[PDB]
Amino acid sequence: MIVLFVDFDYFYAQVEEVLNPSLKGKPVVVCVFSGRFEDSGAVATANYEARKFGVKAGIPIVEAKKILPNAVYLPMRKEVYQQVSSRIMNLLREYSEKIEIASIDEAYLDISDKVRDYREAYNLGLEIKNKILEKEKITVTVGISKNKVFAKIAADMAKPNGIKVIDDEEVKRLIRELDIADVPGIGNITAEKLKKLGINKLVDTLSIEFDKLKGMIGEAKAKYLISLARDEYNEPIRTRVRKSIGRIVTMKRNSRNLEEIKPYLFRAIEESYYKLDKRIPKAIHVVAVTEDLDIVSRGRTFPHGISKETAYSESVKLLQKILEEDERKIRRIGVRFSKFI
DNA sequence: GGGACCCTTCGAAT
DNA sequence: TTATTCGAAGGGTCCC
Ligand SMILES: Cc1cn([C@@H]2C[C@H](O)[C@@H](COP(=O)(O)O)O2)c(=O)[nH]c1=O
Ligand SMILES: [Ca+2]
Ligand SMILES: [Ca+2]
Repeated sequence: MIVLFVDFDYFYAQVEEVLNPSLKGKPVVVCVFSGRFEDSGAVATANYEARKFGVKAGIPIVEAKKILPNAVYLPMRKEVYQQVSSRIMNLLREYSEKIEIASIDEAYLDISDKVRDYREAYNLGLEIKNKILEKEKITVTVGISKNKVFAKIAADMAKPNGIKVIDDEEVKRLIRELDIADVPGIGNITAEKLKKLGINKLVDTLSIEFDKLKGMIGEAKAKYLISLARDEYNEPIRTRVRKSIGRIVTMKRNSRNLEEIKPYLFRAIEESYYKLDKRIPKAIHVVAVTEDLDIVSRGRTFPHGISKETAYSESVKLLQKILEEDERKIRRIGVRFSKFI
């Protein structure tokens, strides 16, 4: 298998630059403003000129502004970035039948039947990069390797505006030398759990007792990391099918009053049904984020599709269950629909 | 013993 | 200290 992975560079911020070219060279911060106080909310992403100084995805807006008070702060315009993404994803379809769109700005292409070797793959990556640049003026990073995991690792290493092949012998080097925290799917909690077993590199997973590894991080993650360490990972590139669609909203103030929470929940349902389009869900979950930021959910699978009317009434039940079963005030209320017909 | 869901939480990715 | 989606962990049921 040959996998070519594309990751659009600092995506939301770059789309803003493309639509306002006077922003190029300046720090640009894309923000999710939450409307509870002046500048409440979080940074969705920032360009490399903002990241240079510590302003990055996930930090509070208030903190970003203490670091770079004079950077450009822009509200998130998801709909705009989605349309650009869709167009660039359509460009990528010209280069392979087998394309897995992992997210708004990530796509895996199985190019096994389009290129013979890693050189031809590299040239195809450049072609791809040149094509997106010419059509949309967007720079992307290409990672090329023997599976989806190392193709992604390749892009993580080359970004921004990069292109990198990790050949079969470099895969083997990285199994020993790559810090295991840089493996896709290993975040802070798993990385720390792996350190407390002395596992720093993929290769280290092959000497620990499986049950011990499985005990700490779970069966699937253990099996995942081990298959990688054995150089035996080769998950197929597959068309992703949306399996759920939902909407969650921050309320202006935290609360546990049904009547006060209702309109927010109902707006969330309305937005979700719009996004669902012609899809008909058999499952519904009401999701509450509590005042201390924990997530609590209650749901129900119906034997048949859920009409909006049924969603409205069923969601009130599930919300009451949350209020009943959890003493905490709710900060965020939401709904997710799944198990589509 | 294990299929076939189902429910809620956790952890990770964008 | 945002929003969105995914997959799996464990808890469970009921069922051959
Ligand atoms: C926190 C956060 C990150 N991202 C992504 C994931 C990475 O942190 C970062 C990668 O995208 P970027 O580097 O193209 O901006 O932004 C979002 O799209 N939304 C979010 O809310
Ligand atoms: Ca990106
Ligand atoms: Ca990591």
